[PDB]
Amino acid sequence: AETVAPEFIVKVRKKLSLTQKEASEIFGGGVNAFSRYEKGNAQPHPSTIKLLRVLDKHPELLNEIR
Amino acid sequence: AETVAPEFIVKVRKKLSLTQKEASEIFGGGVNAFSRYEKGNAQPHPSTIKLLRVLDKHPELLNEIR
Repeated sequence: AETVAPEFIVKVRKKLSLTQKEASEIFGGGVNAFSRYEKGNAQPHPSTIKLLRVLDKHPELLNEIR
Repeated sequence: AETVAPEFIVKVRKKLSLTQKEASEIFGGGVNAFSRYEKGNAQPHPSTIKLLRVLDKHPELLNEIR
């Protein structure tokens, strides 16, 4: 499974001007998902990692998914 | 949770020239994930749905994630 640095998750979430709660709602994983991901205590779903990588490069795509 | 038609999943997977096995590896969900999704017998992760919607519009983004 592709892995991801917790710091990368924080970076992209903040670039998108999302709260942890909002990110968890949009990307899935349950209410406290991003809180755990950003502490390195859970692994996001592979699709969450890949979607975050896409959004890091093309943040305007948030308007297509939110 | 946003829902998705099984036919949409098939459409995007085939547009991307992926097998069910390849899609399951790239997007996650386990080996038989797409087999189940395309029969309507499991719900993809929210990030999988959103990433498929992005790829339907911008299929070239497969090169950023594969």
